[PDB]
Amino acid sequence: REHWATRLGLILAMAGNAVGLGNFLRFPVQAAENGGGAFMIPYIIAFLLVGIPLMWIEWAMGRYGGAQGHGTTPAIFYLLWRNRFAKILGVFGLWIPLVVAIYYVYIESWTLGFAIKFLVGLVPEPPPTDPDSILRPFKEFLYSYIGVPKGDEPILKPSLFAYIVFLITMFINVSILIRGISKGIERFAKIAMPTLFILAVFLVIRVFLLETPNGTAADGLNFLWTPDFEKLKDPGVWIAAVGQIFFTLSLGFGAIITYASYVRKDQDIVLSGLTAATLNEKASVILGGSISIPAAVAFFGVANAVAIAKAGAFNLGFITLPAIFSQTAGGTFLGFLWFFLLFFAGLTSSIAIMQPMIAFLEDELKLSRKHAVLWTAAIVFFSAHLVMFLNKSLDEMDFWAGTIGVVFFGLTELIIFFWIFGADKAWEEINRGGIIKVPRIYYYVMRYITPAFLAVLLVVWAREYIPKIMEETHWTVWITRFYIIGLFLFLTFLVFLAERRRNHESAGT
Ligand SMILES: CCCCCCCCO[C@@H]1O[C@H](CO)[C@@H](O)[C@H](O)[C@H]1O
Ligand SMILES: CCCCCCCCO[C@@H]1O[C@H](CO)[C@@H](O)[C@H](O)[C@H]1O
Ligand SMILES: CCCCCCCCO[C@@H]1O[C@H](CO)[C@@H](O)[C@H](O)[C@H]1O
Ligand SMILES: CCCCCCCCO[C@@H]1O[C@H](CO)[C@@H](O)[C@H](O)[C@H]1O
Ligand SMILES: CCCCCCCCO[C@@H]1O[C@H](CO)[C@@H](O)[C@H](O)[C@H]1O
Ligand SMILES: CC(C)C[C@H](N)C(=O)O
Ligand SMILES: [Cl-]
Ligand code: NA
Ligand code: NA
Repeated sequence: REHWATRLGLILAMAGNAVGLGNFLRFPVQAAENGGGAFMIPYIIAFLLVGIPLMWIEWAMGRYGGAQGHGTTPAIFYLLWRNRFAKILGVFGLWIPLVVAIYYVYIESWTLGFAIKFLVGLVPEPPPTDPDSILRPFKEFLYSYIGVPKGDEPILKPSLFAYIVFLITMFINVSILIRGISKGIERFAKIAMPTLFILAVFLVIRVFLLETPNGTAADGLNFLWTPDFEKLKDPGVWIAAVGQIFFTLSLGFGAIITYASYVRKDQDIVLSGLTAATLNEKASVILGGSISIPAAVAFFGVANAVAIAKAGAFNLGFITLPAIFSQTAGGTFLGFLWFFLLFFAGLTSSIAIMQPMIAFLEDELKLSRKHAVLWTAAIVFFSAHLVMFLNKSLDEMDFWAGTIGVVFFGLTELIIFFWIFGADKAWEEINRGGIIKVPRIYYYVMRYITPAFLAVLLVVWAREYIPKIMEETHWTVWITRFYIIGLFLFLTFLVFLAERRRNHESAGT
């Protein structure tokens, strides 16, 4: 089996795994929609009560599984719980990263696409003061690119350039993943990460220098870092904060697990898991949070920033922020740095969410790494046409695999590892090989607090939120719903073939 070559590569591969588009696109929207400083409180607690503990658990499962030649959850879930239902529950660990991959890679490609058009200076030319005459040319720039519907039909019509950049993007993902852990994901993570850090620093600095009749970047920082204890009681704020902790630290995607399974059996995972998590939360709160919001608040003042955040998720990153940059000298280049930064951030995270399925085709179905990568690209590339041409298809997947799936799977891997497998055997397994050990208090946060926190979350969710989505959506949602349910049975079928081949291989030995 393959292993990470250096302690550094591993840590940067894991930090690039987590540090993605969620840090620079999702976090900003989420923190502003949810009252700025009023979101930061739950977010910090959630990081201490859910974030860190699950990070460790997944590394643990990962290294544990990897040692015995398995890097995915259908296998590993069976090793922790010798039951047929563990393989099935373990499927979600290939399903989630696959579905998410299907729409992540596409979005990631956009940034490449925009990155290229801003470099070359093929970008809208806003008429040099009216906020709309400026924002509109860019709304149309995005709307043309991805192909937003103009009439009554839920049909996206992607530009050709977009489509072909989606090919290159796939190609670029494959060229890394096909070289493997150490010579691919690892070699790349050592270049990407520093680059990502520099670009973001440069942007953060340049943004801090923004001033307008309407404010300064400072006002954005205040808005973001001013406590509002009159929300703490809002369950929407806690479901917001926790949903953001998961996505950002790649928990419940089975990606941490799969990566971790390339960690040598003896290698520490306590100081490593802790370093990777702490990297993702700096990049998140220090960098991601100091680019979008400050710039928006500095040009529009807070009241309008918030209104934009709520407008959509991509309004800020793909429309507002470029439009703002366009009102500054070389703001086109700056735009390119902005998108070139996003790209690398989405590239390092998309290679991560595609490795689970790969690791399964090699591990369980004994395919070469090459065929594994190729087929995994074909499944994602084919399926991505759904996302490309079906309006709000992305939104549906991001909900079932990227929102509901992750939380349910997180609680699930926690209940299998710490409750079924064994709390003590889990503790012993997490701490084993550590450079540092785990704060004794955390044992009790993992065994009682965490699972009760989440369990409650999911309960409120299934009551005060999910009924609206099942009933108040358009009818096309049932196409994607049909498709991603179809993917699950397919995965369920390979898990079936894999256990069969194993039976034939045990008999033939
Ligand atoms: C392998 C599965 C293929 C199924 C259908 C392929 C559709 C390709 O369609 C292409 O996409 C672009 C985006 O709008 C357009 O620019 C092109 O004119 C079009 O040929
Ligand atoms: C990284 C390289 C990507 C290049 C792919 C070219 C995409 C083809 O796109 C075409 O180009 C023209 C001009 O820009 C437009 O007039 C056409 O409407 C468009 O279909
Ligand atoms: C459920 C998802 C199905 C994806 C199949 C999409 C097939 C591509 O469809 C084609 O693409 C072009 C661009 O919009 C159009 O010019 C063509 O008229 C259309 O035939
Ligand atoms: C479910 C997602 C799939 C979206 C595909 C959108 C493509 C729209 O393409 C349409 O297809 C028809 C059938 O060949 C043609 O008769 C139409 O002229 C054409 O506009
Ligand atoms: C509710 C979760 C809070 C997490 C913060 C934990 C900080 C570490 O806590 C420390 O770790 C040591 C080992 O267990 C103890 O010896 C110390 O008394 C303690 O101060
Ligand atoms: C699906 C994961 C790779 C997402 C990643 N943690 C991000 O914040 O973008
Ligand atoms: Cl985050
Ligand atoms: Na990333
Ligand atoms: Na992240």
